[PDB]
Amino acid sequence: MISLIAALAVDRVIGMENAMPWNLPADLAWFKRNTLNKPVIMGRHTWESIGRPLPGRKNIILSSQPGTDDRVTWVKSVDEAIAACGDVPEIMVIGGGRVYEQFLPKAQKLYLTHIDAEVEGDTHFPDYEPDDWESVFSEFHDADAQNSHSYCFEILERR
Ligand SMILES: NC(=O)c1ccc[n+]([C@@H]2O[C@H](COP(=O)([O-])OP(=O)(O)OC[C@H]3O[C@@H](n4cnc5c(N)ncnc54)[C@H](OP(=O)(O)O)[C@@H]3O)[C@@H](O)[C@H]2O)c1
Ligand SMILES: Nc1nc(=O)c2nc(CNc3ccc(C(=O)N[C@@H](CCC(=O)O)C(=O)O)cc3)cnc2[nH]1
Ligand SMILES: [Mn+2]
Ligand SMILES: [Mn+2]
Ligand SMILES: [Mn+2]
Repeated sequence: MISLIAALAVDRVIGMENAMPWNLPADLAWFKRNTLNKPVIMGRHTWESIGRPLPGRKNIILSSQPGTDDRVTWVKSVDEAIAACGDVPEIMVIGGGRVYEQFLPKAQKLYLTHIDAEVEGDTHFPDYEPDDWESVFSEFHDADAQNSHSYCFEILERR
């Protein structure tokens, strides 16, 4: 099973100048809980944005060019990325925009955080078709001293 996990600001913005400009510790904790002990697939730009391997997860990087770091696994196509995960129950695709586009048709589950924040970005989560997806979990949180915007954790499953 393939799942996508992402945090979206207003208008499905997910990034700006290869960075995420907000800081929402509660959402990063949600990301860690839902990805720990699973393989994570990311594109090369997202690998550069994170800047280090994510511990406790098999890190698989998509790139058309040879890898430059043997602490992670480098693959050259979607099918190779999936194969490199082995026989696991759930593969987590962690972006970015181009990678989300390619894996969305193959995904059964979306873990989405909706952040009530406006930021002028250059990368968006794919337009998906709402009729294809059922909301099975949602949890709203107001802003607090640690998290400066309100946010909503949602899990969608393909109908
Ligand atoms: N808010 C969130 O949830 C979230 C999550 C992830 C990322 N982001 C943000 O998203 C942005 C990065 O997204 P992005 O769309 O620019 O890039 P990306 O999807 O992270 O990376 C794209 C790169 O991945 C490689 N790639 C993708 N598909 C491939 C394929 N089928 N075969 C081989 N290589 C493939 C290519 O690398 P080569 O050029 O080396 O061939 C391509 O240039 C950043 O702003 C980051 O902060 C946000
Ligand atoms: N909901 C969601 N939020 C995100 O921030 C997110 N980020 C990415 C890509 N970028 C990043 C950037 C940093 C870390 C990171 O530092 N993660 C630590 C945080 C642990 C914690 O804060 O408790 C990790 O071990 O996962 C992960 C992904 C992909 N999907 C996402 N999905
Ligand atoms: Mn092929
Ligand atoms: Mn197999
Ligand atoms: Mn806000």
